[PDB]
Amino acid sequence: GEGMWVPQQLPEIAGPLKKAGLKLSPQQISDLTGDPMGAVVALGGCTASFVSPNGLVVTNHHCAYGAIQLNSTAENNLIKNGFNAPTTADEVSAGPNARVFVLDEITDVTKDAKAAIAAAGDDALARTKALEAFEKKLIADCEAEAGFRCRLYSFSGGNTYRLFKNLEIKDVRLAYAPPGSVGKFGGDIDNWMWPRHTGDFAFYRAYVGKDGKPAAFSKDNVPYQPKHWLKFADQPLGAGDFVMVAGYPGSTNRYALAAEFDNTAQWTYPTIARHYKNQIAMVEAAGKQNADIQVKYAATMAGWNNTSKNYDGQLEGFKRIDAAGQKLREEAAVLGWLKGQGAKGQPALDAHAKLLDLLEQSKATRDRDLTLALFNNTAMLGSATQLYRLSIEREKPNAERESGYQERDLPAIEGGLKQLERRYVAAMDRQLQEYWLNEYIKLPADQRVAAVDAWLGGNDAAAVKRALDRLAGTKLGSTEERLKWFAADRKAFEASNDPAIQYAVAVMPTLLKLEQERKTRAGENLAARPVYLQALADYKKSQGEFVYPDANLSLRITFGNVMGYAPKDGMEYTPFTTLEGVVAKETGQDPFDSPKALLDAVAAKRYGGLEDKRIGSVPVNYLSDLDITGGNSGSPVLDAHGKLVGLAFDGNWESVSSNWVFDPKMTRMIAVDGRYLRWIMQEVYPAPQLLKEMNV
Amino acid sequence: GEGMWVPQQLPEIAGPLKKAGLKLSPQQISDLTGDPMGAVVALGGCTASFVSPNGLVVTNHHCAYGAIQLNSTAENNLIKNGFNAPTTADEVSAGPNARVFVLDEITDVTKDAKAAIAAAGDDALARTKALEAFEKKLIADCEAEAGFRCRLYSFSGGNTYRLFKNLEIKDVRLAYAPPGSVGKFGGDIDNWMWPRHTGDFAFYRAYVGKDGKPAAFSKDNVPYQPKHWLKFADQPLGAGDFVMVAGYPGSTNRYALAAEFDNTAQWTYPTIARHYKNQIAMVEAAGKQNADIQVKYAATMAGWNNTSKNYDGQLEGFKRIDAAGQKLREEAAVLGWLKGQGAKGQPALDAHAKLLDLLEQSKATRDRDLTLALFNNTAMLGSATQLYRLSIEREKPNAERESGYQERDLPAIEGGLKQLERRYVAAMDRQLQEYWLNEYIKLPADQRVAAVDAWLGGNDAAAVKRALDRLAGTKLGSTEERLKWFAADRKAFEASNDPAIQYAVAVMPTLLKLEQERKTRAGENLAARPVYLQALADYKKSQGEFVYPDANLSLRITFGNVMGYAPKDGMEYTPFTTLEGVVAKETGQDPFDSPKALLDAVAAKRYGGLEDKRIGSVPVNYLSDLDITGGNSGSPVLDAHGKLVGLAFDGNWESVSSNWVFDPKMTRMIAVDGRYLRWIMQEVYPAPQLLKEMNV
Ligand SMILES: [Zn+2]
Ligand SMILES: [Zn+2]
Ligand SMILES: [Zn+2]
Ligand SMILES: [Zn+2]
Ligand SMILES: [Zn+2]
Repeated sequence: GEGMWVPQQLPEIAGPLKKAGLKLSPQQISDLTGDPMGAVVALGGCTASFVSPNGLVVTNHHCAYGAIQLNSTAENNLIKNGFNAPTTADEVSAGPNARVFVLDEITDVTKDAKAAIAAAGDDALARTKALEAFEKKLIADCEAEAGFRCRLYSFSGGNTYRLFKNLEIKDVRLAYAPPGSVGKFGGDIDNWMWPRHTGDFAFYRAYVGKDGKPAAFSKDNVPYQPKHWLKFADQPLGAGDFVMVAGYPGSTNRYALAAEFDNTAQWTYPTIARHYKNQIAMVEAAGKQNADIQVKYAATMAGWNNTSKNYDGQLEGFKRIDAAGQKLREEAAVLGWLKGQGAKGQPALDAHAKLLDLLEQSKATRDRDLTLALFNNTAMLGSATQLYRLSIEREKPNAERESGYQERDLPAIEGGLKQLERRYVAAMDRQLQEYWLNEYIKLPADQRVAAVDAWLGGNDAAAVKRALDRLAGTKLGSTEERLKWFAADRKAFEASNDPAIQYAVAVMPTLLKLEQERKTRAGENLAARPVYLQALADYKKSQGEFVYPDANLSLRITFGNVMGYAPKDGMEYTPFTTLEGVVAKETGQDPFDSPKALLDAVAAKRYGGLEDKRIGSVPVNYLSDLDITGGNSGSPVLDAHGKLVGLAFDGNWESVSSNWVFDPKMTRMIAVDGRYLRWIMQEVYPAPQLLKEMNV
Repeated sequence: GEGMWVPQQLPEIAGPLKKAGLKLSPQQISDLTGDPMGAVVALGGCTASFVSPNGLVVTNHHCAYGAIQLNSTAENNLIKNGFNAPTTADEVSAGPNARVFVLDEITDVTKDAKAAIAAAGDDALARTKALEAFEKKLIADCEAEAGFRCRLYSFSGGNTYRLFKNLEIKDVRLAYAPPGSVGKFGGDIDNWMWPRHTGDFAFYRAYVGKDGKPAAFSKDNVPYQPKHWLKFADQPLGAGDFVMVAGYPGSTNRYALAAEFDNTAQWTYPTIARHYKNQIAMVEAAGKQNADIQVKYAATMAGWNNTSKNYDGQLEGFKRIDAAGQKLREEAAVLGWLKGQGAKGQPALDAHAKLLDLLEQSKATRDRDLTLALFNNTAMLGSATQLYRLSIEREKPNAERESGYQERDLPAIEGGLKQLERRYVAAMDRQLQEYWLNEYIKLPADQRVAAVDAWLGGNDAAAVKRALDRLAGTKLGSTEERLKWFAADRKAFEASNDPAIQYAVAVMPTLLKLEQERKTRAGENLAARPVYLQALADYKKSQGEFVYPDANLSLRITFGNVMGYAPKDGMEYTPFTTLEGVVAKETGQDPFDSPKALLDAVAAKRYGGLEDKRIGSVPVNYLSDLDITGGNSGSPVLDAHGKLVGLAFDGNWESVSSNWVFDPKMTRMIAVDGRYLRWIMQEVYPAPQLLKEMNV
């Protein structure tokens, strides 16, 4: 059922967990560095878990997709073929930016954070800068112990702040990936859908120095020896059985003004979906002629497809549940209830008014803001602007450098510059530049940016072509040139005749002004947000509803049971899919082109010792009433005894609007069964070394 | 489960019946004029049943649709509005061809029929004429008692013959029909589909003379008083409950040569559907501008839509189960089996080669044969050929007149000419004549018909124009001219300058010779069919498989349980639909435009004492594993104690290929719950008088 519960809420879910079927004590779950919770790790936007004492990590194929793609070429395409390392020496690097974060400690810092903020006084921009400096100091102190990365989280609109400290493993290697047609069976057609038949798993191994301490990739590194790791279930998972997930959901918007919802549904989602579909269509068309573009843009294209389809689904779910109407009546109720409370309610009512105004302020420039951000997110302009900004930040003392441009960020920035080699083709990027220039030109006069208008020097197809022709002379196309500029100083950027550098120099003052504006709004939000969201929480509690913070990339627990759902009268979706349903979807063409060893093994009914009698087959995926979102991909699903029975990977079509308005009847997790991981690794793309190492 | 069982097979199915849940004794089901089987009646291509001691008969809406359509105009549309007669004096005639047949006696006459067949040559034609003669004399003797009609039936390819004797009620009146948006909710979109939400019901009353003998419509007639009628269940029907149907399935082809299947799959079904779709497109156009053409062509349209969709379904179901493969493979295996026992398996093997040749013979002219038959089925040419042929037969002694043209056929002949008034518009028929001439002209030259070539004046657009212009001259467009010719002698037809009559007089010698060719082809069939079919049966028995005769318009029993089915892995269709499901499909446009009163009753949860707790609503339609086919519409569904729980009306989409190859996993009846009939009559389109009459 509902709720992305923080660990600190365990006392409150202890009873519900037992009722649902958990056989572990709640204290055993409350030990976040113990067994089994200490086996759960963060990857930075996906979750994973250890599954051997020698550092083996399991997650979704779509989480490892970036790493598989970085190790792929047109001629040797691991996305297509899978990957398998017979020995740990055969493992390939997942890329310099790949990470496994192992939870060490969580600290409440709410009192100190709120004091740092209060000490700024009336000024919105100061209040932002106070919170920044507080965070920077806190994180510098916490990261004084080498090998650790820390993160500060704000919960419930700034009513609670906690600090997380994590061991930061920085040498992550790819150990195994099934073929693409298993890992992404059904592709974008089955994305966000049930029935689902997708073997969405992959394995990493985590490495540290011979001295035990995190290091970047080196052949002298050796496997990390985790304190705790998961075991595979020895009891067959069935319909109605208890399941629980712990992971790192990224963002929800369940506490939101009706106006924030209205702008999202009416403008944000449709606009983004359209832009992403336009880019898909260009890249798709060009990748058909050019297998180098197809392999280099594949991870980008996966993200665009997934987000744009998610947004289409949210819009449809909003209509199905009348989310607009719900948000309007709920807000009417909360404001009523507040007015109800005399003077005691006034601070929340005023905070509501301030939040509404700040939404209006961001709305006035939304087209400009989005269009400029995505234009500058093309590969050369993004490299130019990032690196120019770094050169500026490098002239301030580290403590005053903008988050993302501090010494602690330099490894990521450098890694990003190298990884781009596997993700960029000039003739492809050119067409994306051109799309965004043509979108820019459609902006009305008050959403335009002088610096870009002057650089374009024209408002028509010829000016667009001249600009593209100019940018095409950049040298930032090569990794070596990007790294040169990574180390160069500000005056060197300002002297350059590289046309992408020249663009970054021309626009940077405007970028910095826009950033100050966003910080100013954020500072006003810091004043109003906690007070209104505390009112929302108090109101929900007075109605007997579940109260838990919106997702914010920190560790949450959700629990419930294996069950289907009923999309329309006269039909039900069953909790499981089976091997035969995979074969039934076979067409021999992408995305429905399973490995021939799969087709043969199912035809021959080789169930590998993994058959569940109750469904007559090996299970493939299943549905459950857990409450997950983006960031939970790769989260282990645990049974009543804390054993691994699957990995979370998706939500069904109707679930996705639950980001804004939770619907219990149609909100389900889609998970890949542990038995299907094992079956694939037995019968289809064998990895007998890994099954051995997992004691199966 | 599988089986359209003859009542004589009751001993075989007694134990199966008990195991499935029948609580009546098998010998009570055996009493075909007892309780409840004696309440089941035949309408002629639909079933129905008695539901009060005053002659009330319930059947489907689409079985009553002819009658409703006959009593409808543009300016009073009963199809749209429904019909309710508050007293029996208000009931309108169903039309002169409408019948209720009440079963009186079955007789085996197999020995006699086979002797009479044998007694003929060894000439094929004489064999047909000898069976014809034998049937005619049986029927003449059986019909000698005023008020009865009799039928001879051949079962299992001519291994058994039984004679049925029926009371023939000839005055049938409409008592109630719900509005078309209930009776045909979902129209042709939901036709042949589940989930289904269609209230497919209507009521007649049966009338006899004041002496209690059958008579044609008159205001002196009085309600028939049936010896047995059905009672509504008092136990709620739920999932897994026992159900059974008795009724009159028309045709199955489950005993068939593989090439029979192939020709049907590859030629017959595709061709007929194509033709039917083309006529639909034409009539649909002309009726959207023309309310009179729309109403008058409504029943014809419904028929074309329904068969063409059925055939589209049968083709898809063939591909889904590889019907062609399964047929080929089964035929191999029974050919195998037969040579198999050499000496004694020799008559059967011979038979197969005959049947196969006969089929190649049909095949030679099949395009000619279809095109000619359908061309002559247009309204004016059909009337003129039928009427001229009647003039020719009337010159022979009645015992030698062709079946369909004897004294006993005159009522239905005369009736059809009158009913044609409600189904004919000259502008529309012209377009249909055009359509079929166009199709005739493109016959390949060896499949032309000499007389029609001549009648036409060679074959191009010009001749077609002239054809049509000429036939427009007919006076057969009026009921009265048609009846004038119903009485006229043969030389009066040959004298006529009516252009439609002149077509018939021109073409008849050909039609008679073609008929002779068919009777000859059939006679040869009469030899080989019973022997080869009896071997198909013998082989099924030896494989433990179920053995029952293909359907033949005679009374059959099917039994099983209420259950869903699973079209694809990860989903199931539930056994019931509910009121809420009807409202979810609402669009306010045809065909999803329920009565305001239904929409309001469902919004209000006014379930009228009819809610079934297990599904949380009033049931609408339900699925079960009974084995029904065309002719079974209107058949009453009975529960374990012989109470009415439903009417059969359709099959799910994947069921329909079971006409050729029975698939138990996807073959379900779709029925309308007796609770929904009651609910509609309480809350939506009320008929308190009929509810009181049925003791509910
Ligand atoms: Zn452990
Ligand atoms: Zn470096
Ligand atoms: Zn088994
Ligand atoms: Zn008459
Ligand atoms: Zn109730």
